Amino acid sequence: GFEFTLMVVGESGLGKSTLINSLFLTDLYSPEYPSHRIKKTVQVEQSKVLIKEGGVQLLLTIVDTPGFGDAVDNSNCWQPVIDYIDSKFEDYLNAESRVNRRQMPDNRVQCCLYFIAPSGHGLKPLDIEFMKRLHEKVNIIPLIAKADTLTPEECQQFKKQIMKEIQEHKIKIYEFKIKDRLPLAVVGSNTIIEVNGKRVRGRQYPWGVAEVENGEHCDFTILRNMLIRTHMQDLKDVTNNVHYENYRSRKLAA
Amino acid sequence: PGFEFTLMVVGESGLGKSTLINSLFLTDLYSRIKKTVQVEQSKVLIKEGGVQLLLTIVDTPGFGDAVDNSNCWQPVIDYIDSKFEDYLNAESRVNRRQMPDNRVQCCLYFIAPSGHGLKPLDIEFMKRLHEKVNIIPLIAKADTLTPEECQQFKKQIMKEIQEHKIKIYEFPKIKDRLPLAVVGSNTIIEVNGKRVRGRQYPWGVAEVENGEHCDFTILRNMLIRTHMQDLKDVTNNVHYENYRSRKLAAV
Ligand SMILES: Nc1nc2c(ncn2[C@@H]2O[C@H](COP(=O)(O)OP(=O)(O)O)[C@@H](O)[C@H]2O)c(=O)[nH]1
Ligand SMILES: Nc1nc2c(ncn2[C@@H]2O[C@H](COP(=O)(O)OP(=O)(O)O)[C@@H](O)[C@H]2O)c(=O)[nH]1
Ligand SMILES: [Mg+2]
Ligand SMILES: [Mg+2]
Repeated sequence: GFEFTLMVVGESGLGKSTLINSLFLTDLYSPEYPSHRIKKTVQVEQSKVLIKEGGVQLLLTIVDTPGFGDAVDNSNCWQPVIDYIDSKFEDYLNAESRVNRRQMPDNRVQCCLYFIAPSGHGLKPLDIEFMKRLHEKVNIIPLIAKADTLTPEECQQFKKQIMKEIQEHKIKIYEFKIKDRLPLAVVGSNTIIEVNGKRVRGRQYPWGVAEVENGEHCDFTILRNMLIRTHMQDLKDVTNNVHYENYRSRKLAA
Repeated sequence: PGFEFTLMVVGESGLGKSTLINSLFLTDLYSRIKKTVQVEQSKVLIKEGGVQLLLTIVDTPGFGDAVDNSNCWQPVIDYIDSKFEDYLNAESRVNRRQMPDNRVQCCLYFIAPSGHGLKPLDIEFMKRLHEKVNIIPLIAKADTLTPEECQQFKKQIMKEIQEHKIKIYEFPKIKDRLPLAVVGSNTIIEVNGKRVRGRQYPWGVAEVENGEHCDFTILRNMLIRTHMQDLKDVTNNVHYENYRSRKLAAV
């Protein structure tokens, strides 16, 4: 087998559930059921996705954070995400410090997808604060959400502006060309529609169909391929040898 | 004689607000530190033939854009109520001949096309301003939504407006398709022989003036055509008078 812990962060309604379902071919999320307005906070939610393909089975933990960025006042909304991540480091540090450390559960967060709203301008203040405060605790993959809302020229200018701001703020996102088109701009959909004679997943508008697996429409295929067993391993290795060790060295030095 | 009108625009940055205003006049008229809502205004004078339309556009840059948006409605309230206060003081003078009218007569509130419902900040703003100004809610960047999603999202929004007893502007016919879902662009693309304004994607063009694609043409006909007067009348006869009564009763 093989295990992996993926965290999802972003405002409500940025296509996060649809993208997760699109990457892993799941139907993991329930509809919004009724009944209005009670102040929102970031709540950590875990799903276990056990995907069996005949022996090569993947055990995937999806850590969602509904409420992030959704209140009128989003002050310190990163803090519950820090608390969850750092608590997993602490659990690991305590487990490996035991005299009899045979068992060893590993729940450290190995990747964080951060969804950027496709405004077409730049990063929001909350985007900068979240990434600047988490980039040394977890592997951040920033994503331009709902990328079918950008024309190609708008998308290109928006990618460039975002990368300009990540550099200006000395933000260290996860690094593996693919770097030429960061951040990845994704479209998600499990809806099948026939475009020409081929059935493909994508989003049906009156004027045409944005295709999830068309590399000229979005970077979904790049992202899915980046999240397979071999590239998951490097995400695990950096979590362990960089983020965990940095946390461990900091706590022990005190 | 001409004609004057004061239009306020409110919403998060990057919702196509400047673009939509440009589209309404077929011309491109626009476009780690904490930022506050500033209220700003500029004038747009349209002179066609012998008649002038003098439009004041009141913008609110910074609205809904910060990490902490607490009380970001207050600078909008302060501005609107101060125009009521100016009008009250001007018509109370013994000599009231010259009579400025800067009261805000319409407020376009742009809703991000999430596909779910209203955000808490949307409820707060509308609930706190709906008796001070004519609010027209607008689904921004409506090419973000499939038709099914758009219909679902409109119905969800209207349920919540009713739930929070919000009173949006009563248009005096296409009342079942609220809120209006708009698309903005002055870019010209040739589609199937006819040249139209729209947004070019690799898979097709969303057309600003095509009514099966969005509700821009409905918004344009309401605002541009002199349904402006009805918005004026409601501003003076209801919003202003409600203000005025409240101020005077406390004397
Ligand atoms: N334009 C666009 N809409 C999307 C995309 N993915 C999902 N949606 C729609 O966005 C709405 C919210 O999607 P959801 O997955 O629940 O987003 P979440 O709240 O962040 O989990 C739904 O109506 C989806 O059909 C996308 O890639 N582009
Ligand atoms: N998808 C979509 N994008 C739009 C629309 N109108 C404008 N945009 C794009 O959204 C980005 C921001 O538009 P802008 O008018 O500056 O929004 P503002 O900040 O609210 O004024 C620009 O790249 C526009 O081209 C629309 O109706 N749909
Ligand atoms: Mg979801
Ligand atoms: Mg603007």
